Amino acid sequence: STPGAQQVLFRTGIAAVNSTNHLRVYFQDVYGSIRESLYEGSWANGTEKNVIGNAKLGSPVAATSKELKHIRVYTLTEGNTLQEFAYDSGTGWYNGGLGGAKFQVAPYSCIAAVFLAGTDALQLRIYAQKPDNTIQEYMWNGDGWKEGTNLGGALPGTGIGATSFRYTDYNGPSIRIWFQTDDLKLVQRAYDPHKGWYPDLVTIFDRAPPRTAIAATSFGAGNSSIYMRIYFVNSDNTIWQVCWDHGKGYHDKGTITPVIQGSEVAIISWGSFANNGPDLRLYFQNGTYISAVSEWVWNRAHGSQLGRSALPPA
Amino acid sequence: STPGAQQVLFRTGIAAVNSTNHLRVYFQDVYGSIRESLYEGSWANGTEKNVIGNAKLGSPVAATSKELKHIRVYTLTEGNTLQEFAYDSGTGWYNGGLGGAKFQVAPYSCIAAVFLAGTDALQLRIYAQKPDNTIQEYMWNGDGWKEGTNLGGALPGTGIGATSFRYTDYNGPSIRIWFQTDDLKLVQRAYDPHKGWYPDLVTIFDRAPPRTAIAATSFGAGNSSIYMRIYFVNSDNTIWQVCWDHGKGYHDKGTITPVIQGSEVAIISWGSFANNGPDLRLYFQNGTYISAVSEWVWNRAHGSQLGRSALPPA
Ligand SMILES: CC(=O)N[C@@H]1[C@@H](O[C@@H]2O[C@@H](C)[C@@H](O)[C@@H](O)[C@@H]2O)[C@H](O[C@@H]2O[C@H](CO)[C@H](O)[C@H](O)[C@H]2O[C@@H]2O[C@@H](C)[C@@H](O)[C@@H](O)[C@@H]2O)[C@@H](CO)O[C@@H]1O
Ligand SMILES: CC(=O)N[C@@H]1[C@@H](O[C@@H]2O[C@@H](C)[C@@H](O)[C@@H](O)[C@@H]2O)[C@H](O[C@@H]2O[C@H](CO)[C@H](O)[C@H](O)[C@H]2O[C@@H]2O[C@@H](C)[C@@H](O)[C@@H](O)[C@@H]2O)[C@@H](CO)O[C@@H]1O
Ligand SMILES: CC(=O)N[C@@H]1[C@@H](O[C@@H]2O[C@@H](C)[C@@H](O)[C@@H](O)[C@@H]2O)[C@H](O[C@@H]2O[C@H](CO)[C@H](O)[C@H](O)[C@H]2O[C@@H]2O[C@@H](C)[C@@H](O)[C@@H](O)[C@@H]2O)[C@@H](CO)O[C@@H]1O
Ligand SMILES: CC(=O)N[C@@H]1[C@@H](O)[C@H](O[C@@H]2O[C@H](CO)[C@H](O)[C@H](O)[C@H]2O[C@@H]2O[C@@H](C)[C@@H](O)[C@@H](O)[C@@H]2O)[C@@H](CO)O[C@H]1O
Ligand SMILES: CC(=O)N[C@@H]1[C@@H](O)[C@H](O[C@@H]2O[C@H](CO)[C@H](O)[C@H](O)[C@H]2O[C@@H]2O[C@@H](C)[C@@H](O)[C@@H](O)[C@@H]2O)[C@@H](CO)O[C@H]1O
Ligand SMILES: CC(=O)N[C@@H]1[C@@H](O)[C@H](O[C@@H]2O[C@H](CO)[C@H](O)[C@H](O)[C@H]2O[C@@H]2O[C@@H](C)[C@@H](O)[C@@H](O)[C@@H]2O)[C@@H](CO)O[C@H]1O
Ligand SMILES: CC(=O)N[C@@H]1[C@@H](O)[C@H](O[C@@H]2O[C@H](CO)[C@H](O)[C@H](O)[C@H]2O[C@@H]2O[C@@H](C)[C@@H](O)[C@@H](O)[C@@H]2O)[C@@H](CO)O[C@H]1O
Ligand SMILES: C[C@@H]1O[C@@H](O[C@@H]2[C@@H](O)[C@@H](O)[C@@H](CO)O[C@H]2O)[C@@H](O)[C@H](O)[C@@H]1O
Ligand SMILES: C[C@@H]1O[C@@H](O)[C@@H](O)[C@H](O)[C@@H]1O
Ligand SMILES: C[C@@H]1O[C@@H](O)[C@@H](O)[C@H](O)[C@@H]1O
Repeated sequence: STPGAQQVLFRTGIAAVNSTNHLRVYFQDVYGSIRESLYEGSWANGTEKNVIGNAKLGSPVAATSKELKHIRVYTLTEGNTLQEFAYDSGTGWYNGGLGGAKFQVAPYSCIAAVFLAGTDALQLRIYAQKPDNTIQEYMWNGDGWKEGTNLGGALPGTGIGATSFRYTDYNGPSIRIWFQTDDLKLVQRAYDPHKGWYPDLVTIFDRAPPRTAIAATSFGAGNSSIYMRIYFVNSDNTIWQVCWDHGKGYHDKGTITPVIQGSEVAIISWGSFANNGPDLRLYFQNGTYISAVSEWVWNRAHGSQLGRSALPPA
Repeated sequence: STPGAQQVLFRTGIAAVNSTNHLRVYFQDVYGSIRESLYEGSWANGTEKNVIGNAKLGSPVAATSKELKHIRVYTLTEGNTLQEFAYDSGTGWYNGGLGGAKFQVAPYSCIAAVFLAGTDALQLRIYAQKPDNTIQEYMWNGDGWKEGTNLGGALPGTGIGATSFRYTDYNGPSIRIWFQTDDLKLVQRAYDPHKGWYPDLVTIFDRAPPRTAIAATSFGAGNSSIYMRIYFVNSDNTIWQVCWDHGKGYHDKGTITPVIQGSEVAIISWGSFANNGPDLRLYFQNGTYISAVSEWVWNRAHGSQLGRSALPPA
């Protein structure tokens, strides 16, 4: 190991945001603080000087952004309430309003977050699990934090993935979330402006490890068309990818890369098949320097390859 | 799941002690409190009313006993110092003197603990990992807590298993500990009263997952003879057993039962091959009610079988 990688909590929550290839990665250290590593031409930071807040030990860690002008990072307090670390270009980091709403969730809740796509307005949807084990949506629309739609029961401690996109022929944003049900299947729920939340749960994988990590991305929104990727940790201790491709739907799935037992996962993407893309990056723990966070890369140039072997501070 | 199961921390530390088939099992709840479940002809307790103290979330949990007259449970504080919860018959539960010593360890340290075998005196050896990644022994021999022998370097965040026994032809106790080295091997170190700590590390498993759980027991101590069993979580997400049997040494090894990814493990035994024994019990998480602690059984009559599906509070 290394002294730096020794600072990364084993099975830490991981989240990532980006503006094309300007990347930020959030993780928790062994004392419970949440740190930011970055990629701006090269990898940097992730030290005790790069802490954006503190969270309960073992906390989920989720994030979303509008490019890098606005970033929000979501974690649990000691009292099991949702909280938010916020960055706005020209203000810096501050403790965001979410904490003041005091939304109590299950102690074992995960979190996902999206800014709604296709608008310059700052509109947030956050998803977590209540003590009754239902997935609850929370909303920010300029005018305070409030509860949105409840999306029903899920496996207690399920991972939660989410993405927002805007079809080019639609008048408003779409949302897709994925989570695990009590029968251990992984499923999709969906929101479109004309149908609200579709009533049906779409199974994407028949059987996954209980409480397995779940992360998702989308890219290349066209007219009634989208590309999506969903990642989870399977029973072979590897990340699997499930693919949605326009014209084929959910058509493929298979192993991507090995990880440590119980690794968390984050995914980011940019570009499109139409313009020499997409670019995909996964972050996870595969046991490099024992406890470092590693990267995986997909691009047009080389397809599937390992990336940065060990992120800062390793 | 059940409301009770849901209180149990996912990948909680687990320890157990016994007097023959009178059993106690220790685990951490989602709020960080350590709780006791018990078997006295039937399973009971494990609730918020059976809290014996509080430890940092994710803490290792270790325990040792002299029958059930004296029980000692070891965890880590928020401050990353060793602490102890103590039970003496006639006194009940109290905060033990270990915390007063303020032994600072690595944030990712595990713990093992033994009462030295074959004496009525209360002599304790505790094992943990310091910030420099060396295994340190800490000692209580009646005149306060102090540092004992340093047993050198190990994988940062290694599991630690330990046992004490006293050969019937010896006039002092023996001790064996097991842990993982930087090369991912699982090894034994050994103390006998004539050789002190043997210089050599003996390899018991070529390669195991990083920071895999490690637990050990011994039984049937005779004239320069002993039986030992060591358990860890292998890459196939099962507990594997390694056996020391008198005559054969370290001769056999294989899977026992499936567990969740990154499950912790505890072991207890009683009896011996001479007396229609031994009896073994293993505690672990295998996904029963998602987060419940499960039991595996070995006994002469029926051999290997799953035991209590879900311990209290499940
Ligand atoms: C077609 C294209 O322009 N792709 C770039 C990609 O470069 C391609 O793939 C890499 C692996 C290398 O073979 C290049 O020659 C090839 O063009 C960029 O990746 C960076 O490439 C440079 C060299 O030009 C370095 O290898 C650098 O490490 C690569 O950065 C990667 O992506 C970063 C955003 C981080 O995730 C980093 O850890 C990765 O290694 C990328 C980044 O600009 O952009 C296209 O994909
Ligand atoms: C169930 C349903 O169809 N509700 C919509 C509501 O959608 C909300 O946002 C969507 C994306 C999703 O998260 C739903 O669960 C959630 O209820 C609509 O809310 C507006 O959505 C747009 C983006 O589509 C903006 O975010 C806008 O700020 C939202 O309106 C605000 O929230 C509403 C609940 C109202 O309180 C309104 O006063 C707010 O301005 C609304 C249209 O308002 O339509 C259904 O209620
Ligand atoms: C390396 C070595 O051989 N040291 C011994 C020391 O062994 C200690 O205990 C053993 C089992 C092991 O944990 C070692 O790492 C540790 O240093 C002996 O200590 C005594 O051990 C017996 C049991 O065999 C009793 O536990 C007794 O209380 C111990 O004596 C006390 O501790 C010693 C360090 C002395 O300070 C003594 O005055 C204490 O009463 C001693 C024999 O005393 O011999 C080597 O130091
Ligand atoms: C390509 C480009 O112009 N990128 C900009 C970044 O380089 C800027 O990063 C900020 O740079 C200043 C020094 O000029 C300083 O290093 C700031 O700490 C750094 O901010 C980083 O990026 C932010 C989005 C946050 O994640 C913050 O924690 C980081 O430290 C940023 C400033 O907003 O603008 C980019 O466009
Ligand atoms: C320099 C500047 O004016 N920046 C804008 C912020 O002030 C705005 O943040 C919101 O400001 C209001 C005050 O009217 C209040 O402080 C809100 O808490 C704050 O909202 C934050 O951002 C939201 C998107 C949420 O994440 C909320 O929980 C945060 O606390 C924002 C408007 O979002 O724009 C900045 O540019
Ligand atoms: C079925 C039965 O009663 N078995 C005996 C146990 O009850 C004894 O333990 C103590 O019993 C008293 C009853 O007056 C009371 O229930 C105590 O709480 C109980 O203590 C338990 O055992 C201790 C060793 C600790 O683990 C403690 O936390 C437990 O709650 C035992 C020995 O005292 O003997 C059984 O035969
Ligand atoms: C009735 C009675 O007195 N029983 C003995 C206990 O008092 C002993 O506990 C130790 O007592 C001393 C002197 O008061 C001091 O309080 C110690 O802290 C305490 O030691 C505890 O037990 C040890 C074995 C260690 O675990 C230590 O950290 C604990 O705090 C005990 C131990 O000698 O024996 C009872 O019989
Ligand atoms: C100590 C306990 O051992 C087993 O208990 C058995 C009982 O379930 C019952 O079958 C009787 C039959 O008379 O045999 C016991 O040995 C475990 O099942 C139990 O969980 C305890 O570990
Ligand atoms: C963007 C790429 O899309 C498909 O071609 C998949 O085969 C790859 O894994 C990658 O997700
Ligand atoms: C005590 C028992 O010993 C041998 O029979 C092993 O095959 C069993 O797994 C058990 O350890």
